[PDB]
Amino acid sequence: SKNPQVDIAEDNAFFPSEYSLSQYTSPVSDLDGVDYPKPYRGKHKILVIAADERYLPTDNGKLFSTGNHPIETLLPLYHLHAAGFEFEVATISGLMTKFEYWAMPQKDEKVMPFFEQHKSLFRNPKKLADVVASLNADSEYAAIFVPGGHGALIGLPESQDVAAALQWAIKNDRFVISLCHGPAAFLALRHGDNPLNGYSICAFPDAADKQTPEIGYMPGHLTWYFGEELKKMGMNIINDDITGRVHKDRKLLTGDSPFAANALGKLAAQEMLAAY
Amino acid sequence: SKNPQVDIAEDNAFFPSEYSLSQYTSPVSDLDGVDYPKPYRGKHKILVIAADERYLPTDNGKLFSTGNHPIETLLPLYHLHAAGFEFEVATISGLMTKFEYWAMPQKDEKVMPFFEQHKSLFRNPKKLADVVASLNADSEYAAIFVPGGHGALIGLPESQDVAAALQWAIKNDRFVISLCHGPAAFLALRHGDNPLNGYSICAFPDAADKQTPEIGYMPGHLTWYFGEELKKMGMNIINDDITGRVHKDRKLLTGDSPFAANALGKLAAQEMLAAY
Repeated sequence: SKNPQVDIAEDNAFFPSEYSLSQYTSPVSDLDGVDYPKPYRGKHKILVIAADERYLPTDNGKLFSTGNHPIETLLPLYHLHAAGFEFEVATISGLMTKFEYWAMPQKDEKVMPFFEQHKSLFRNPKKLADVVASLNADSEYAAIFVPGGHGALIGLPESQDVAAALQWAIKNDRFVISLCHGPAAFLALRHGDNPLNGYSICAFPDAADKQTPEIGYMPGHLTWYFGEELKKMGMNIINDDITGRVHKDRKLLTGDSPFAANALGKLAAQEMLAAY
Repeated sequence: SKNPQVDIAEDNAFFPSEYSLSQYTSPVSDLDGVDYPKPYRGKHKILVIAADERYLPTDNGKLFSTGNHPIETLLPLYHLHAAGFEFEVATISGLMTKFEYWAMPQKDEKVMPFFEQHKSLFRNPKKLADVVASLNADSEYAAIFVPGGHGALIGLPESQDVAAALQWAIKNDRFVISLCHGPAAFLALRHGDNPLNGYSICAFPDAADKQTPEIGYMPGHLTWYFGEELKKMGMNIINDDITGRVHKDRKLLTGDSPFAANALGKLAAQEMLAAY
């Protein structure tokens, strides 16, 4: 079935079709290379900038019931966690993180407990402007993580706060991690001062969510395409399709989809393990 | 069956009898009041001083296969974790933590994942002397946790390092948490300078492990009784029996057995949540 599914909680909102839900999600994740015997004992923690809105408006007025992608959020954080790095969630507003539970790997003996044990952190997130105002060369963060999910497409791309946050990190030689539509957040720098210019990155292809609606993943088409906007902001998007590969470009680690979440996690842990 | 059980790994070592193993352990724990919506976002982490030796010598030459008690180690750490506080394990030697796996709640859907996700921290612990040498009024610890298990009876009670560590905490108004035979570690102050003098505490009763061997919990009797030694060091031990109750005495939070692990955890989280 490729028909979008009603989300009774909102006026004209829809979840992904049964066909696509089984096409791109699973009751169990690919969590894999969690081998880290010499864990980081420092004090630096990953800063996770998440989405506080679940509904994204499409071309036909219907709302898309999205949010942050669990796999893209939890797999990386899982590896980074087991590697000794703790994480602190923040939202532009401070409202709770909005997840796409339809892509949550219920029935995963490792990912769910991990989630349950850090749920409060997403539920009672910090307001990004508070975090930003305390940012100094000594801020103990080590990296900013912007997880995927169409939710990242709302809010973050026009946030003066996500901008500052990012400029602070690249300025202070910190890592920046992201995947799926998360880089759409980098668009918050398009209005002058873009320390993320000539950086190569791999994200979700515009051509991908150009067609996904043809199978009901979305109740309609996107109002715009973040991919080409990044191209105009001077960033290089490696992939033109969905391949599940991840790329490293001097502290900038990224992936193109739920398919690259595990690899992006290993790449992150192993790379920061070395830096710290 | 009250007969001690051979531990083929050591010369004349024995695990607790089947009767006592079912008397004092369970495949599932009492982990309970894990309700913490406003978690600590600071940087202070609990400092866990654990045992690096598994075998304790008894009155009859037989070795007792003990170590750190999982429940007394993991329940408190579980609550403190979900409350936003991270922990860092240390051993006098730096050798891996030695647990009493015969008391590990295999089959516990929450405690085992928690364990698995922080196993490395116990496996590759830090050497307490290294931690001590960096201790200053700014050390970001907030509390020192000395978990129970007869393992705490070996090494720690004569450690110049556990002593310094403890003096540093009470001096710097930090918390000190412990249960079972863990307070036996406080005996490391008996030789002058005991900021733990007139403090009341509840621990495992001498009379308890005076009789436990009568059912095979231990292959023999203890070479000495830490309980009375604490009494002589000027500390007040509330309980005279095993009751599973926990006590608070100005930053000193303690419990008397595996039975008080959950409560000691709630008391710890809730009390530090307030201090931080």
